[PDB]
Amino acid sequence: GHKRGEQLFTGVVPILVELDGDVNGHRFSVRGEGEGDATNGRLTLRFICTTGRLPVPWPTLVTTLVQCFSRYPDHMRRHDFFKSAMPEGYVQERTISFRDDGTYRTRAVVRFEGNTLVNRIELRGTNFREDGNILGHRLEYNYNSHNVYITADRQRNGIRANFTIRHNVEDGSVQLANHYQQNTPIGNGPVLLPDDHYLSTQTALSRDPNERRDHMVLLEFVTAAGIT
Ligand SMILES: [Cu+2]
Repeated sequence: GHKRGEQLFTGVVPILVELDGDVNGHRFSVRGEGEGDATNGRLTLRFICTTGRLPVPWPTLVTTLVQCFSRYPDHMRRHDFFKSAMPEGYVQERTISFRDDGTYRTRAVVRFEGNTLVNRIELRGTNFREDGNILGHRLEYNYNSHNVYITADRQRNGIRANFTIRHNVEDGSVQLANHYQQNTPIGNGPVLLPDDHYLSTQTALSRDPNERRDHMVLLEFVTAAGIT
């Protein structure tokens, strides 16, 4: 499926993100729109909290809110699981453990709906501290560069990823978010299962001065590396 998969991403692809979330019994929804340019490994997205203020810091949802837009160099094309699963797409599941705080469990469907790449997510957050960094909104509105370590999950016919996000805290400390990720294709067609490699992920967060709703503007650059 990789030949057709690659062809789906050679241009600029519209993106829709829909997240329904419940954190410590606080229900919220996020809607995101923008576009992806996999050739350049570039995402540009605008996210709105449609339900009110986000009950958690925007930066904590970045990983949850489309690794099919990663730039896989030609010499790594046989290691691109994400595109090879398209258009039928994949299920992306995570446990995100915040050190000394609560846990997110996420399930997402990532697939084409017509010419749009859609990320539809359910998130459940449990055991957050009422006056921790997360529910207290003491995380800086910024984002560090990270490596996403990818390994094949042959039994699942998919991939696993492990990485730790470092969230800057307003007091100059760091909040760690331990990410456990698994991806499973939805379709029956063949997918590429990769050799061990990583996604070099860079994220810039900004605000829209014209927007009254709680929101996040995101630019992301993602390149596959670690195979010579
Ligand atoms: Cu293929």
